[PDB]
Amino acid sequence: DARAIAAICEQLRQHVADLGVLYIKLHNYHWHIYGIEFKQVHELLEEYYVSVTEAFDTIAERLLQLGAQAPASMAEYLALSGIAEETEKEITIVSALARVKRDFEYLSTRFSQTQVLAAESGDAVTDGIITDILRTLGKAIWMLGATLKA
Amino acid sequence: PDARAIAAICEQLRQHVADLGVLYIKLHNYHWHIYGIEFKQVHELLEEYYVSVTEAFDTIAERLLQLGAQAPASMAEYLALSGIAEETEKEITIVSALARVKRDFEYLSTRFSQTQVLAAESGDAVTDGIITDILRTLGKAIWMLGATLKA
Amino acid sequence: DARAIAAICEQLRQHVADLGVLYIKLHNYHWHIYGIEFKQVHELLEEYYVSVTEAFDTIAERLLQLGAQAPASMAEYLALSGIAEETEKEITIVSALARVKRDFEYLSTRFSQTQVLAAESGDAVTDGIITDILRTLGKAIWMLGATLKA
Amino acid sequence: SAPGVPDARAIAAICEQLRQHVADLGVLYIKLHNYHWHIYGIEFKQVHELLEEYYVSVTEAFDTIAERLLQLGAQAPASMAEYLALSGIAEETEKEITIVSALARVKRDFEYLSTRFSQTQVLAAESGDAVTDGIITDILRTLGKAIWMLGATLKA
Amino acid sequence: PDARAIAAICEQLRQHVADLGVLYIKLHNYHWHIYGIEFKQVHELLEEYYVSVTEAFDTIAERLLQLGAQAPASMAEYLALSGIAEETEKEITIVSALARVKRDFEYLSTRFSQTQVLAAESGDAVTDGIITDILRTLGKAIWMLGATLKA
Amino acid sequence: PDARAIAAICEQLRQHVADLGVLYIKLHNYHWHIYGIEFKQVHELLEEYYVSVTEAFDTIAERLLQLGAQAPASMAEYLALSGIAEETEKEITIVSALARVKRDFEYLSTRFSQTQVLAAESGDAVTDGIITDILRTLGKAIWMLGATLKA
Amino acid sequence: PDARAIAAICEQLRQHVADLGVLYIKLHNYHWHIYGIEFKQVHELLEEYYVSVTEAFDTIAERLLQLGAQAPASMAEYLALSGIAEETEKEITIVSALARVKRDFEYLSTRFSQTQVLAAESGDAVTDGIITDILRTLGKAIWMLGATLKA
Amino acid sequence: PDARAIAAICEQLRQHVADLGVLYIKLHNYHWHIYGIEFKQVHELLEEYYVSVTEAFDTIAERLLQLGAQAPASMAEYLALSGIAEETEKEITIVSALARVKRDFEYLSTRFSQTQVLAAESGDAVTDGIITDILRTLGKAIWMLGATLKA
Amino acid sequence: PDARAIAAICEQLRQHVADLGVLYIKLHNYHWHIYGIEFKQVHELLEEYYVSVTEAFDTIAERLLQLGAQAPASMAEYLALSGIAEETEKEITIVSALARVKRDFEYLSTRFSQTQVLAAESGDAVTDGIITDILRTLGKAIWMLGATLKA
Amino acid sequence: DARAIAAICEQLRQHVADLGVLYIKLHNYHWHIYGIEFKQVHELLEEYYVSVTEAFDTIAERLLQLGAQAPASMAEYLALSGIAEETEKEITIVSALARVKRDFEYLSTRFSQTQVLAAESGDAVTDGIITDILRTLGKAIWMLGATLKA
Amino acid sequence: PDARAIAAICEQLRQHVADLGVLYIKLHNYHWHIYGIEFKQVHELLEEYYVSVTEAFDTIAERLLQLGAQAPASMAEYLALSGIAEETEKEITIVSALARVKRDFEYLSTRFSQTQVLAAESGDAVTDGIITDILRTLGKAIWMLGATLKA
Amino acid sequence: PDARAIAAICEQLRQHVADLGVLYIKLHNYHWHIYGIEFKQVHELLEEYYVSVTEAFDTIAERLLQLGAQAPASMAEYLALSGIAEETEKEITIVSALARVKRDFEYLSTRFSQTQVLAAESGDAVTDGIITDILRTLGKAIWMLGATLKA
Ligand SMILES: [Fe+3]
Ligand SMILES: [Fe+3]
Ligand SMILES: [Fe+3]
Ligand SMILES: [Fe+3]
Ligand SMILES: [Fe+3]
Ligand SMILES: [Fe+3]
Ligand SMILES: [Fe+3]
Ligand SMILES: [Fe+3]
Ligand SMILES: [Fe+3]
Ligand SMILES: [Fe+3]
Ligand SMILES: [Fe+3]
Ligand SMILES: [Fe+3]
Repeated sequence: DARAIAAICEQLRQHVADLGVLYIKLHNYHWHIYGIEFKQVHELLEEYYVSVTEAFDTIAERLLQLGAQAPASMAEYLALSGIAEETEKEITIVSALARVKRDFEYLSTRFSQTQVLAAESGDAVTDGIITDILRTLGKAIWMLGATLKA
Repeated sequence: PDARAIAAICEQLRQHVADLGVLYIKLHNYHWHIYGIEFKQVHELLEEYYVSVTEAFDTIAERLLQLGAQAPASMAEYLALSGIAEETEKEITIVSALARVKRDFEYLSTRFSQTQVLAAESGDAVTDGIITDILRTLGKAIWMLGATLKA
Repeated sequence: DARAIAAICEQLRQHVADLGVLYIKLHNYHWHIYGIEFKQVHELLEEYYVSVTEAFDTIAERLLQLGAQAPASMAEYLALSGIAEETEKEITIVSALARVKRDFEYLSTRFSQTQVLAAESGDAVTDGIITDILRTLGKAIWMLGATLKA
Repeated sequence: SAPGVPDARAIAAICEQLRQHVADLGVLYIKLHNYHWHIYGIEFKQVHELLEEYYVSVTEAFDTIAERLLQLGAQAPASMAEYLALSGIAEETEKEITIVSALARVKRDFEYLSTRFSQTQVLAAESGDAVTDGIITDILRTLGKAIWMLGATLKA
Repeated sequence: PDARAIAAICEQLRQHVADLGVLYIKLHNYHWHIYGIEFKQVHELLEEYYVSVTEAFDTIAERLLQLGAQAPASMAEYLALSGIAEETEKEITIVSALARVKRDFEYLSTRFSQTQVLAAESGDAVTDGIITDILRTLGKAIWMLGATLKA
Repeated sequence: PDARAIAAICEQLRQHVADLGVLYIKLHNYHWHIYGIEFKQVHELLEEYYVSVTEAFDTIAERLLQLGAQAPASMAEYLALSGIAEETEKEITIVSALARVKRDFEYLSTRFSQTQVLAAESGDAVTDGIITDILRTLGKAIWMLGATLKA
Repeated sequence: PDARAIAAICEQLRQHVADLGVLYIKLHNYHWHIYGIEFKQVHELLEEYYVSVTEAFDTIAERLLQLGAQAPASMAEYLALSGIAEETEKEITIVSALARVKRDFEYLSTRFSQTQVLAAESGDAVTDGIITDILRTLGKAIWMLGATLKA
Repeated sequence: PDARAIAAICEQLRQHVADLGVLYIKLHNYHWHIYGIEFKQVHELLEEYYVSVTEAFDTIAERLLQLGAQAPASMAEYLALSGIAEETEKEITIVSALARVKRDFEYLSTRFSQTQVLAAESGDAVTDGIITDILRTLGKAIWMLGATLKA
Repeated sequence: PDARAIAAICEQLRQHVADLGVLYIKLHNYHWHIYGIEFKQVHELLEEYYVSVTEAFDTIAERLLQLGAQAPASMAEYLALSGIAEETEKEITIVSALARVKRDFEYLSTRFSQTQVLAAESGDAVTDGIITDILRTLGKAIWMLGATLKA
Repeated sequence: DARAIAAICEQLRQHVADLGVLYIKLHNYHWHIYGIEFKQVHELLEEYYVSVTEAFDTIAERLLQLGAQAPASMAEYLALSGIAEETEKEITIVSALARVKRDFEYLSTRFSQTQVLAAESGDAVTDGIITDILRTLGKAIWMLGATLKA
Repeated sequence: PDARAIAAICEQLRQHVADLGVLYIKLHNYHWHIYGIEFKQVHELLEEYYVSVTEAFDTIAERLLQLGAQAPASMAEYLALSGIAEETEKEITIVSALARVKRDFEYLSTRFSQTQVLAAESGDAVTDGIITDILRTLGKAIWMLGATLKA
Repeated sequence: PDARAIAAICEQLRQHVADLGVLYIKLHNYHWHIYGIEFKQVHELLEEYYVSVTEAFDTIAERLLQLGAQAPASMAEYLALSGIAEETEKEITIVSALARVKRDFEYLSTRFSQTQVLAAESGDAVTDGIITDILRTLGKAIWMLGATLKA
C-alpha cells in the first residue's frame, strides 16, 4: 500500500521535527530552571534530552529505510514541528516540568497515531519502534504527573 | 575579567552555542544522507562528531550561565545568531560531506580562537581552558579530515 | 475507548496479585527443595523470583500510568490471586519445578488474554509490556518442560 | 547454651524470632512497593528510588534470615497467609499518599524492626549463636543508618 | 485457523532456521574470501553479521521448540529446506560480496514478514515480537548495505 | 620448504574445518533436543562447546588461508569432506547426547593429533601451536565428559 | 592484657590453619576424582570451596601473626596438628565426596565456634569477627550440602 | 620575577592548602548536621564536594612540594593560615548550609584567581593549569548552588 | 535500655572522630614529607591509610549522629579532644614516619577496644560491629608496619 | 607408547607434589618475612603461590586426562616431593627470595625434563602445558636474580 | 650444542629486538604520514601494529635477559643490528604504506622462523613458544594485509 | 599572523619528538638492566614512564602534523636532533638509573617550558595546553624521583 508508507513517512518526518525541537527545548529548561530541586531536575532533563535525541535518530533512520530522506535542518524542523520553542529563560522547576509533561503528552498522542497506521498497514518494524518510544514516554509522563501532583 | 570583557566574551559564547547547535543537526544530515563504499565508517565518524559537538554545546552554554548570562535556547535564536549555513540538500557524497564539515570545523576554530584570545587577555582562565580544550579536539579532527580528503 | 482501559486495568490488577503470590511461592521452593540438584535449582528459583518481581513492578507501574492504583498489600493479593500458595515445606525438586511450570502456564494464558485485549484496543504499550513477559515465560515453560520430561 | 551448641530453649526462641522477622520483612517488602507506587510530590523521583533501594535491601534481609532459619533446622514461613498471621506490621491500605507521610511510616516500621531485631541479637549473643548474631547485627546496622537518614529528612 | 495457524508458523520457522543456518556459513565464506582495500572493515562487518545471524538462528529455533515442534538440526535438512543458495566461489570482490548479502537479507526480510503477518493475525504475540525484532535489525543492515553500495 | 608437507597439512586443515562445521550444528541439535533433570546445565555446556568449536572452526580456516589455500565454505563441501555423521534424531537423553559428543571430540582429537605431528615434523610451528591449543581444550572436555558419564 | 586467653586463642588458630591446609588439599582430591552425571557442577563447587578455604586459611594465619605468634607453615606441622584425616582414596562417588566435606565442614564449625567463644569472652573482638565471618560461610555451605544430600 | 614570583605563589598555595583543609572538615559538618526533606541529595552532594576539595587539597600541596617548599600539614597551621571560618553550629538548615558553602566556594574562587594571575604573569604554566582546573570545578559548583538557592 | 552507657559510648566516639581527624592530616604530612628510596611505595601506602582513616572518620561520626548526639566538626574541637599529637616537622625519614603511624595506630587500637568493650557490655551491637571492623583493619596495618620496621 | 606416557605421568605426579609443597612454603615466607620491603615482597609471594597453585591444578588435571590419578594428600606430597619444607619462621627478605629462586630453578630443571619427554613422545598437549609454566618460571627466576644481585 | 645453541639464539634475539625497535618507529611514520580516504581505519590499524610490535619487542628482549645476555638498548645499536630500512619519506599513499609493512612483516617472519627452528632443535621450549606466538600474530597480519592489497 | 612563531614552535616540537623517542628506548634500557632489592618496583615505574613518554611522543608529533609540518620519524633523524644521550651501558644500579632519568626529565622540562613560553606569547593556545599537560606530569615525576633519591 503506497498510500500507507507515504502516510507513515509524513508522520515520521513530523516526529523528527518535534523531537529535534524538544531536544533544544529540554536544554533550555536544563539550563534555566532554578529552585531547591535544581540538581535533580537538571539531571533529569539531561536524561530526557538524551532519550529524546535517541528517538530522534532511530525514527529518522527508520524514515531513511522506508526510502524517504529525513528533515535535517532547524529551518525544516521549525516548519514541520507542532511544538512551540521556549522563549523565556529563568523558569521555575514545576513550571518547566509541567511544560515537558505537556510536550511529552503531545508527542504521545502523535506517536500513537503513527503506531495505529503502522499496525493497520503491517509495518511491524515501524510499529515496534514507535511502541518502544511510546513506552518510555508513558513512564516519563506518569512520573512527571506524580512529581507535579499536589 | 572586567565587566566589558565579560560582555564581549558572553557575546562570543552565545554565538558558539548557536553555531554548535546548527552544526549538531547539520552533522546528522550528513550522518543520514551520505552514501558510498566508506558509508559505515563515515556514518560512525559523523556520530562521534555530533556527540563531541553537543558536548561542547553544553559546556559552553553552561559557562555562559556561570558568567551571569542566559544561553540562547531555541532554534529560532540559533538560526538568528549562527554563522553556519544549514545543509539543505540530502543525498550527498562522502568526500563532499567531509569537506563541508572540515570547512565548518575550521570556521569554528577561527571563531573559538578569537574567544580564547579575549579570555586570555582578560584573565578569564576558566573560559580560556574551556575553549582551548575544544580547540584541541577541533584541531585534531581538522587535521584528520584533511588527511582523508588529501588527493 | 475507556471501556477497554477498564478491562485491561482489571487484568493488570490480577497480574500484580498473581505475580506477588508467585514471588513468595518461589521463595518457598527456593528454601525447601532438596535433592542432588539442589544448588542449581535453588539458583534457578532465585532467577525466577527476580524475574517475577521485575514483571510485578513493570505491570504495577503500567497500571499506574493507565490512571489506576495498584493493589499493594498481601490481603488484596490473596483476594485477587488465582494462584494457590504453597502450604507445604520440604518438597522434591521435580515436584517443585512441576508446580512452577504449572503456575507459569497459568500466568501465560492469563497474560495472553490481556495482550489480546491491549492489541484489539490499540494499547500498544501494554501490549509490548505483556508480550515481553510472555516471551520470558515461554522460554521458562519450555525449559522446565525439557528438564521434567521423562 | 555452650560454645558451639545453643540449648534447645535458646535455638527455639531464636527460631521463633527469626520466623517473625521473615514475616515482618515480607509484609514490609510489599508495603514499600505501595509507597513506591503511590507517593506524589515534588520529591517523587528521589523518594521513588529510595523506596526501591529499601525494598531491595528488605528482601535481601528477608532471604538471609529465612536461610539462617533453615540452617538452624527449622522451616521458613513461606506464604502470605502465614506472614499476615505472624507479622506485627500493619499493611498499607490507602493509595495516594504524601511523601513525608510515607517516609514517616517506613521510619516507624524500621524502628519497630530495629527493636525486634535487637531482641534477637541479644538472644543470639547470650546463647553463643555467633552466626545469627552477626547476621542480625549487619541488618541492624543498615536499619540504623536508614532510620537516622529518614529522621534527618523528616526533621522540621 | 488455530492448530492450522501454529502449524503454518512452525513451517515458516523451520525454513527460517534453515536459511539462517545456510547464511551463517555463507557469511563466513565472504568473511574469508573477500579482498580489497576495505578488507578489514568488511571482514569485521561480516563477522558482526554472522554473529547476529546465528543469534536469530538460535532464538527462532527455540521458539519452534516452545511451539511444540522440533527444530531442523543438520546441514542435510538445511540444504533441503533453505531457499538460500550457498556461495560456491572463493576469492570475491567486496562490492560483490556485500551486494549478495544485501540480497539474502532482503530475501530473509520478505520471508520473515510473512511469518510476522501470520503470527500477528493468529495472536501469536511472542513469535510476532521475535520476528519483528529480527526484522528491525535486518532493515537497518539492508539500509546500510544499500548506502555503502550506492553509486 | 617441502611443498608436499604444506599440501598434506592443508588437506588435513580442510577436513578439520568441515568436521568442526558439522559438529557445530550437531551440538545445536543436542543443545535443543536433550531432556532430563540436568537439562539447563547440559544445555549451557553444549553452548560453551559449540562456541568453542566455532572458534576453532574460524582459526583453522584462517590458518588455511594463510597457507595460501582457500577454505571450504559451504555445507555441501562440509558434508562431502566431514568424517562426522550428522545427528538425525531429535529428542535425546542427556547421557546419550554427551556420550556422542565425547565420541566426536575423541575422533577430532586423533585427527588433530595427526596434523600436529605433520606440522611438527615439517617445521610448521604456527599450525603446530594452533592445533595443539585446540588439542588442549579437547583433552580437557573429553576428560570432563568421561568423568560425568562414568558409572 | 590476658596472655592466658591470647595463648589459648593462638593455640586454636594454629590448629585452624592446619585443618584448613589439610582440607584445602582434600578438596582438590574430590575436585579431581569425583565422577558422576553431576560432575561439572560439583567439580566447580569443590573449587569454590577450596578457594574459600584457602581464604580463611590465610586470614586466620595472619590473625595469628598479629597476635604475636608465628603460623604453622609446612605440611609436616599441619599433619601433626590437624584433626582432619586426609583422603587416601581416589575415584569417589559424588554423594560420598559431598558427605565427607559436609562432615569436615561441620567439624571445623564446632572447632571454630569454640574459638569464637574464647575470643568473645576475652574481648578479642577482631578474632571474634574473623571467626564469625568464616562461621557464617560454613553454616551456609553446610546447609546447602545437607539439602543436596537429603533423600 | 623568578625567585620572587615563586615565593609569592608558594605563599598563596600554602594558604589554599590551609583553606581547603578547613573547608574539608566544614563540609563534613554540613554533611552530618543538615536536615530537611532534601537531606539525602544534599548529604551526598556535600560528600562529592569534600571529596573534590580534598583532591584539590592534595594536588596543590604537592605542587607546593614541587616548587621546593614544604606544605603546611597540621590543623594548628591551617587554623593559623586559613581565611575560612569553621562552622561552630550543629543542626543546620539545608538552604543555610548551601548558602555558606557557596560563600566559601566564592571566597576560594577569588583567592585562586589571584594565584592563577600570578602564575600566568610569571610563566608558571603548571601552577596556572592546576589552579585553573580547580577554578573550573568551583565555577560550576558556584553556579549550581546559585541556581538551587535562587528564589 | 541504659542511657548511661550510650553517653559513655558517645563520649568515646566523639574522641575517635577527633583523633581520626587529626591522624588524617598527620598522614598527609608524612605522605608529603617522607624521603628515601622507598618513597613511592610508602607515599602510596600513606594515602591508602588516610583514605581508610577518613572512612572510619565518617562512619564513626555518623554512628554518633544515629545515637542522638552531634559530631565534633571543626579543627578547633578536634585539637581540644584529640589525644594524638600533630606532626610539627616536615622532611622525615621513612622508618621514622612509619614508626610514628604504627604508634598512633596502636594508640587508636587500645582506644577503640575500650569502646568495643563498652558497646559489647551494653548491648550496642551496631557500634560494636562498627568499631570491631575498624579494629580489624588497624590490626592488619599494625602487624604489617611492625613487619616492615622489624630489624 | 605406553611407556612414554608412564614416564610422563611419573614426572607429573612429582610436579604436583613439588608444587603442593612450594605452595605452602611460599605462604611461610609470605607470613614470616620482615624488612623494609615487606609489603612488596609479601604481595609478590602471594602472586607466586597463586601462580603455583594454578600450575598445581593444571598439571594434576593433565595427569587425570592421561588416565592416571593425581596425588592428593600431604602425606603423598611429602613422600614424592624433592622440595624441602621451610622449618624456620622469621626470615630475612633476601634470604626468603634466594630460597624461592632456588626452588623455582629446581622446578625449572625438573619441568624441562618433562617437556623433553613430552616433545620426543609426541605428547603435544603436555608439552605446551609444561612449556607455559616454564615460561612463567623463567621470568620469575630472572626477576628474582635481578633483585638479589649485588 | 648446548651452550653454542644458546649463543646462536641470543644473537638472533638481539637482532629481533633491533628490527622490532626500528619497525616500531617506522610504523609511527606511516601512522602519521599516510593519507587517503581510508585514513582513519589504517591510522588505527598501524597503531594496533606498533602496539603489538612493541609488545614483541619487550617479551623478546626479556627472554634475552633470561638467557643471561643483555639486550641492545639504544637506537645506535638498533641501527647497527637491524636489517630493516627506516622510512625516510613523509607523505605516503595508504597502499604503499601497507605494502611496505607487509614486506617488513614477511622479513620478520622468515627471521623469526629461523630462531624458532634453532630453539626447537636445541630444546629451548620457552624461546620456541615465545617466537611461535609472535609468528602466529605475524601470519594473521600478513594474510590480512595481503587480502586488503590484493587487486 | 606570525608564520615565524609557528616555525619556531615546530622546530621545538620536532626536537621534543626526537628527545622523547630517544628517552623511550633509554627507559627500556634501565627497565631491563637495573638490579637491586627494589628491582620489581623500579622495573614497573620505568615502564609507567616509557608508556607516559611514548604518549607525549605521539601527541606532540600529531600537534606538529596539525601545524602543517611533518614529524621526524626515524631513529636516524632522532639521533641527529636529540639532545639526550643514549645509555651505552647495561647492568646499572637503581639509584644510578633513577638519577639519570631525573636528569633527562629535568632537561625535557626546561626544553618544554621554552616551547610553552613561545606558544603562550604567540597565542598558540592548543600547543600551550599540550606542552603544559606534559610539563605537569614531568613536574610530578621529577619531584617523586627527587624524593626517592634524597639522602
Ligand atoms: Fe544514526
Ligand atoms: Fe548540562
Ligand atoms: Fe518500580
Ligand atoms: Fe536464597
Ligand atoms: Fe540456545
Ligand atoms: Fe574470522
Ligand atoms: Fe596473606
Ligand atoms: Fe598525594
Ligand atoms: Fe557520610
Ligand atoms: Fe581444577
Ligand atoms: Fe619489560
Ligand atoms: Fe597517533
